[PDB]
Amino acid sequence: GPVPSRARVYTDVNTHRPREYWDYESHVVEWGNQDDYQLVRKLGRGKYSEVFEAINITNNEKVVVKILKPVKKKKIKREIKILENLRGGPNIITLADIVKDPVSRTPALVFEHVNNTDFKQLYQTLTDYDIRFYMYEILKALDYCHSMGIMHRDVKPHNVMIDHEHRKLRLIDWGLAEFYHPGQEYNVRVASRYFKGPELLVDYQMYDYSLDMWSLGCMLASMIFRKEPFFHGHDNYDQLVRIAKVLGTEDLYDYIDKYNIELDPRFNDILGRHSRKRWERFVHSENQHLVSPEALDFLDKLLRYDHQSRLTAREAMEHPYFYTVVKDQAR
Ligand SMILES: O=C(O)c1ccc(-c2oc3c(Cl)cc(Cl)cc3c(=O)c2O)cc1
Ligand SMILES: [Cl-]
Ligand SMILES: [Cl-]
Ligand SMILES: [Cl-]
Ligand SMILES: [Cl-]
Ligand SMILES: [Cl-]
Repeated sequence: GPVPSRARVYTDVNTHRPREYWDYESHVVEWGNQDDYQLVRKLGRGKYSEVFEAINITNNEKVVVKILKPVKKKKIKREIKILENLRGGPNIITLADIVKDPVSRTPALVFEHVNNTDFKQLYQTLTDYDIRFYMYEILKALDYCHSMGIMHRDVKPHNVMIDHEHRKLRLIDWGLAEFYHPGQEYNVRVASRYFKGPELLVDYQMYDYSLDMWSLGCMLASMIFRKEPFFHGHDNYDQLVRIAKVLGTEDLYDYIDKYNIELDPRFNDILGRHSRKRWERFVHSENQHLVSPEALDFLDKLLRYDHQSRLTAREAMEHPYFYTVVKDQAR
């Protein structure tokens, strides 16, 4: 059958942790008091679901309340355990409390209050240095959660909040996150279509942290090329076709043969044969001040079919694309 795969880095982090760190089903959720918080107003209305600004009356502090949609108890405890494990990490949203409605028993997460200038307003006015800076901030969050044995599995602009005034960034929406365990098969119905890695589109279940690095590559390509989204597929099959129309089908079939991925029969005729299009083909005039040789080389090392060939978050942070960004943050 499929050839087994292991992550290149952070492979055994959860194995060296105590069991209670990652065994979220055995964790006992200690719910707080809902009456400690009063809702003030809706936040991100139209784009975000059940996100409220609230006041913690026990200390007169502003917080954010996220009322969760009805899902299984297993997924609730998983997200809570992951948020608590990552609390305090760089650029990770901070979980403040866990409350539940008395009568309806609806779960709700309480987060720290930060500013959010959504990408829809910044996608049109991001500088070349601003792209590098915020990419690096996302990489810090990804390296941390990967080093803590966590896959985010839903990296996309909607799940990244940017405080443009304070130059701050938070990775949010950890409802699809999971713990990485060597040899475990994972669900392929994760992330959004435009940011799904090829391992999800070919139903290879033994993926790892490198899935997040593909999604990040999709975000970078949309920013420096001014094409949102960069891989604009209309269904799951078309998503892999649009990727194949850029990376070529030669490396896709080598990827399929490397891990003995039994691709479905009709899907093989869908892909057909496509040559690899060089990254300079997507550059023109308006998106020209954002494309550099180091930007294309960095993007090329993220958008690889082979999940084991993509850069890790740490290797990405040391790419020359961030050379000046690294030295400027150190001051
Ligand atoms: O479930 C989650 O992972 C999650 C976590 C945090 C937030 C969150 O959203 C905000 C929005 Cl949409 C607008 C504004 Cl102006 C501020 C915030 C904010 O401070 C904040 O923490 C939303 C969802
Ligand atoms: Cl949402
Ligand atoms: Cl998005
Ligand atoms: Cl899973
Ligand atoms: Cl496309
Ligand atoms: Cl990594």
